[PDB]
Amino acid sequence: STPIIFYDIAQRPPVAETCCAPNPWKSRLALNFKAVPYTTTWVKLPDIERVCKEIGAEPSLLKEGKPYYTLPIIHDPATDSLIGDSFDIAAYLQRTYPASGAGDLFPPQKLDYAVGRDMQQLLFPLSEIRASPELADYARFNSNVDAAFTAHVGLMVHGLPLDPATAEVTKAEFVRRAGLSSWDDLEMVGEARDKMMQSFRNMLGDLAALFRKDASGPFLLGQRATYADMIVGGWLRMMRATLPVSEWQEARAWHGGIFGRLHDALDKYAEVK
Repeated sequence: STPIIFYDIAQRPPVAETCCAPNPWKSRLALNFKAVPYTTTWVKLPDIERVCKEIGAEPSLLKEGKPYYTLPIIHDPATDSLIGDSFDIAAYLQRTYPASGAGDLFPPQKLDYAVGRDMQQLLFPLSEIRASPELADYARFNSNVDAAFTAHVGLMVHGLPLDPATAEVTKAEFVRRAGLSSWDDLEMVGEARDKMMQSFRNMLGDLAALFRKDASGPFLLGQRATYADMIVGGWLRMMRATLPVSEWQEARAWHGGIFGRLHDALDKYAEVK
């Protein structure tokens, strides 16, 4: 009678079928993989706040210097811990339940994606803190993947669920906030969308190199899943929920079908309990 409480973002009813926030999906995949009992509290919030909690920039390494929590949040009665931030949640789960579920979320592996892309901050660090060894490669991958998908999030904006009673009003505030004239701008249509789609496909191409290397299965380590697969997998769950049907089908099929097969392989961990 003490399961983990998992705070997730309520979308449109039925909340279990419409959930689309990428960071909560990452943690949900990790929780299901670890087979640790949890229950979901579905947080209701107005448009704009919900968009902000869903995507939208973190305040700007170690939680011992962060006074804040982003969603998802877990309360674990077993240790009376309260943890925000998907990455800290995955780390906590593996530290606290190392032998439970499907195995180890964080085995040693090479995550050579976007190496050197952060050169400006390596020369000029915003903090000499954290970089918790053993996890440093996974934390860097999480940061880089998040930045790469966030650079393409305009493709998913049309599909971000809005309350039909406030939708028109919130649409009219986002435009204005931006110096724009239409919701068609922002939402992205026509040539700007075509160019973003091509960029997105190129971005997934670089990411796909890592999932190609061990071709014996869809995960980075072949048939063995890790948290790094779930970092990407959470964004795929958001894409599935928010891209137009035709565009999700194209993206599933780019690069010989790599991300389609990864998405399908994560189905076993994707139960919305």
